[PDB]
This record gives sequence, C-alpha cells and structure tokens, in this order.
Amino acid sequence: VEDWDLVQTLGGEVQLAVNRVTEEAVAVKIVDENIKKEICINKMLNHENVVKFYGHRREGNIQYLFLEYCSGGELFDRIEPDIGMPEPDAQRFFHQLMAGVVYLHGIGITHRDIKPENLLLDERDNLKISDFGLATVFRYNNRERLLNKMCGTLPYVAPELLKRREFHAEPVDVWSCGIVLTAMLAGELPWDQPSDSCQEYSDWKEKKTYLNPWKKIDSAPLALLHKILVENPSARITIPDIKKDRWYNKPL
Ligand SMILES: c1ccc2c(-c3cnc4cnc(-c5cn[nH]c5)cn34)c[nH]c2c1
Repeated sequence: VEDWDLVQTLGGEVQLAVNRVTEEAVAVKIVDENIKKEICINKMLNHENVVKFYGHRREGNIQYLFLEYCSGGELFDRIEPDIGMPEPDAQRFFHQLMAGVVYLHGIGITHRDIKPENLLLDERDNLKISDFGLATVFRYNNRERLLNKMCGTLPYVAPELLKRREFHAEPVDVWSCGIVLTAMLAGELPWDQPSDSCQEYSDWKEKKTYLNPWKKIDSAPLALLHKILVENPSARITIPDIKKDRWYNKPL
C-alpha cells in the first residue's frame, strides 16, 4: 500500500518495480475474461518453482498483477544456439521443471504453453514457471475434463492436439517439457511442428537419431527423450515414471 517506482519494462507489458521504502522488486503486468481467469489461477499457486503472485489492483480499465521478479531472466537465454548447455545444468533445470509441473497437476492446473521463454530464473538460478494466461483447470473435485481447444507454441506442442478433438491435459505438458529438454541439450528445435508432413518429425518417428539434434544428445538423455516424445499420448511416459528414469537420477 506504498508507492512502487516502475523502473523498467521486463517483457500487455511487464515492467520491473521497486519499492521506495523497502526496495523490494516486483514484476508488474500491465493489461489494457482471460485476465480474470489468470488472476483466479494465480491465487491458487504457491510453490518454489512457480512464479509468486502477490496481488492485483483494478485501476481505471488497467489491471495490475503483482508477480515475483526474476533477476535471472529467461532460460531461453541460457541456451547457446546449436550447442545448448552443459548436461549438468540441463538436468537441474529439468528437475526443477518437473517439480513445478508436478505441483500444478496435483493442484489440477495445466500451463498449456511450456517453453524456455516462459521459464524464468531467479537470482540463485532457480527455475520458475511463468505466465498463466493460457493455463486452465483440468481436474476439479477429482474429475478430469478433456481439453479440446488448441493453444501453445507449435514446436513445443504435442502431436495429439493437432490430430484429435479431445486430449488429456497432462500428457500435452510432458511433451512440451521433453522438447524443452531437447533444446537445453541441443541448442536447436527438432521440428517446426509435430506433423507427418514435417520431414524432421518423420525421421524421429523412423528413429533416425544419427541426425540433428539427436546426434548432439547423449545416449542416456536420449533414452528419456524417446520415452517422452512418443506420439501416442497414452503410451507416453508419465511424470512419475520420468523420476524413475536412469538419466534423471544420474549424478552429474
Ligand atoms: C531479463 C530479465 C527478466 C525478464 C523477465 C521477467 C522477469 N521477471 C518476470 C516476471 N514475469 C514476467 C512475465 C509475466 N508474463 N509475461 C512475462 C517476465 N519476467 C522477462 N524477460 C526478462 C529478461
């Protein structure tokens, strides 16, 4: 209830804010129904690996979202093109990515748009999941509801979403996570989209892993990926299973 400076715009606009009395820094979203849902979902969320939502003020027609500030920037910038990043660094971001994702699912919320751009790093380099503008509720009162709407980024998106009227929410999220894993370890994205028309996707389906980006990826990491980027969302590895994966538990 005290003045905030509005020092700079981080990323509708997002501008970093610092308190005059305390000097605490906050990320404030400036928005000039989707907004209402975003706030509604944020109220729900409390986790170390999910961005913290402080509050909202309705001013004029402008909506204010008070969110945790990540000095780290986005994970997107920690990947060198065509190289990615050290395997130890990737595993840790992935462990954190899984933690944030697991929490949302128990909570019954799916992000629906997981990408490096949406994964933020704090001062300690800890991963945070950012932006619930596309997020939705997939479990209420212990009953699941199938999703039929299409949203996300095409490279990150699951194959089922493209070819099916209705799909499970959780499996779509795991696929996006796997793709993020691929980028961290390869520095490049496998296909423009997960389609038979796309040549790169077909090769992966054919198992031609002697080609980029698979060639860059180590065999242990790759084995996990084979399990994650499985076209049948029903046969796709689950998060509990990811934890049991050998690479996932490999000391690096
Ligand atoms: C450098 C440093 C911080 C950020 C951010 C940033 C830092 N903290 C937040 C919090 N929320 C957002 C955000 C929320 N919705 N859309 C973006 C972006 N942040 C985005 N891009 C950056 C580049």
